[PDB]
Amino acid sequence: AQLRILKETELKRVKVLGSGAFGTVYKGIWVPEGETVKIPVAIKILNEGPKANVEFMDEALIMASMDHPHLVRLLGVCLSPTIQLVTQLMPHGCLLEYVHEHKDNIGSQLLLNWCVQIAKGMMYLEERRLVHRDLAARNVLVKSPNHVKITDFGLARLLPIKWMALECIHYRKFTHQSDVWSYGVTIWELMTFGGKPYDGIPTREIPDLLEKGERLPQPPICTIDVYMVMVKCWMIDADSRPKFKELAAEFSRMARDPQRYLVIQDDRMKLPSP
Repeated sequence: AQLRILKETELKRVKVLGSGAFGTVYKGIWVPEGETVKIPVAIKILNEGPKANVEFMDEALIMASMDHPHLVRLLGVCLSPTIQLVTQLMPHGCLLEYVHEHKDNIGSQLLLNWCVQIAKGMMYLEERRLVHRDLAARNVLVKSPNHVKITDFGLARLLPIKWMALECIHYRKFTHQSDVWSYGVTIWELMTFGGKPYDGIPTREIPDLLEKGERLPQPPICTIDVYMVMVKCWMIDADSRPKFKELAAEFSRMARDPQRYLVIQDDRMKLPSP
């Protein structure tokens, strides 16, 4: 496992794509030694703090070692002004923006496929004991319509209430099963085609809401089948929630017959049986 260390001059910004609580993401170009190859790369500049350290390098090397189909790989890092995380550019952008823009041209197959892939990415993370802490549709990027990748895993190891599990809000106990909660919200966002969780509801009223038993509503295009899988991800007991093995297996089984589990309304109406 090898991390690339890039020069400040080897990276050239073009424009801002978006800035979060952690830092800022730049659409940039990367030029390896000489003048032959360029690249379409994304540059994450973290702003405060963390510092060129043995501790930092040790963490960056764990992230550089993360290698999946449905995880974004950390290509390299720059240090000279501040710490900058370098990543291959996903031209389609984040899944959250994608599902809103292509609402009318996304079917049941793709939606169920995204669920399988995100779960698969999370399995890898769980098997390597890396807890993501912040799994959301905005943190899943789009390589191609039928190919999404999870990003920003273990970013708290370097430095989202409505995605967080109740355990994490109160006791800050981040675990693989609290990531399952965030998965349920992530897939809910996908089913609603970019719906804002708990819309019109303040942040400080979320915990008491969840303790009464109230969860996010059944998405219009969901059958009770796929929705009960979601309901399971939001269980009060963390142990009761499904494992990422179970979720992948379930949406895989649903991906075989996709319009049996998601009803998206042609000119003709689609009629569900039970």
